[PDB]
Amino acid sequence: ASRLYTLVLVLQPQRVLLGMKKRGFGAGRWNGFGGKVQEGETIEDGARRELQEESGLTVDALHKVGQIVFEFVGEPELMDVHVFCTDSIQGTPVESDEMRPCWFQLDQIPFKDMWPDDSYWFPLLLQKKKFHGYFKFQGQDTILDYTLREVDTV
Ligand SMILES: O=c1[nH]c(=O)c2ccccc2[nH]1
Repeated sequence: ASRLYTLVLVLQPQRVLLGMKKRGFGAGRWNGFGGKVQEGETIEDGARRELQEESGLTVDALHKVGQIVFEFVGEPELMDVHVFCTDSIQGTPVESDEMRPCWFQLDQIPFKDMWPDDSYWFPLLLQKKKFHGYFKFQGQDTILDYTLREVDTV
């Protein structure tokens, strides 16, 4: 049993937009934009909504790039995270209550202040490969086990 979440990475050939999370789950970490999917909206529409909410931005098209399932020891609900990607954005990243957006060079991606799974699956993101992931967490810092597989169909 699982719960739907979104994750949106604005990926430009020289840079990638991340946002610093100021409160709530996983605060004090750089991350993609997104959150819970609501009843009555599609997964992609939820991904867009959260992008607009957290960074101000709107996009033409969002591309499905992966799916990562997260399991936390002691929590029965799984996180079913649908990952999206886009180069073309409309507007300017501005700050919100949830996220402080900031651009990063592709050779300065701040992995040590990101969720530790990001080390594993970013290579496939940057190479424009579609993927299915699973990561079992113990607390916020410790990956007990994982799988990561390139797929053709997300
Ligand atoms: O890149 C990530 N973003 C997340 O929101 C996240 C949430 C829970 C576990 C890993 C995560 N990894």
